[PDB]
Amino acid sequence: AKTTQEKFDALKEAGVFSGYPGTTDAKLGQDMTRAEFAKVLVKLFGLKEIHGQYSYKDKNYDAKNWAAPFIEAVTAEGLMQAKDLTKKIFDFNGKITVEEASKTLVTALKLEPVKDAQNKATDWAKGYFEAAVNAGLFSKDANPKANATRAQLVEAAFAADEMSK
Ligand SMILES: CO[C@@H]1O[C@H](CO)[C@@H](O[C@@H]2O[C@@H]3CO[C@](C)(C(=O)O)O[C@H]3[C@H](O)[C@@H]2NC(C)=O)[C@H](O)[C@H]1NC(C)=O
Repeated sequence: AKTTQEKFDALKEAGVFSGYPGTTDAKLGQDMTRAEFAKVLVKLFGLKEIHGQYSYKDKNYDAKNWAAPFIEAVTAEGLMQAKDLTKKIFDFNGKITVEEASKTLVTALKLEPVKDAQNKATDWAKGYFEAAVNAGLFSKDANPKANATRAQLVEAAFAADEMSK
């Protein structure tokens, strides 16, 4: 039995998390970015990083962007998609809702969404949020429409890692 910080520490040892350069602060309280989620997904699901290729036109999406090799990987693999497919915008600083994360992780873990799920999630997400709660990826009382915190994604990543092992 481990606290959120202990789960982060365990996942850091496993190489799934690394925290931020120049601080021991895991910043568990703040909303995870789409870039951070791409990195965690690559580590969880053993995806190959794709260096030196840029599939998006976002300002400051280039070789200088640490997240590009992870964003490219989840893009090719189809675990994450463009925010704007036509303008080819990823929105790497953008946040991710609990229900968005639920669909991505449930799909990646090859779990089946729950038919006619009764919960507060958006219609497209109801089955995925329910399946995520049932598999111990998120708490039943999480707001599915709220931005997922780094704490929530540490908890989810720890469960996904244990179920994938
Ligand atoms: C210059 O911008 C900084 O660049 C850093 C890499 O050089 C970047 O570091 C990343 O931080 C991410 C935080 O979330 C996760 C999921 C984590 O493991 O905790 O992934 C981390 C990346 O691996 C990377 N961290 C390191 C030590 O290189 C900062 O986030 C990023 N900070 C911000 C505020 O965007």
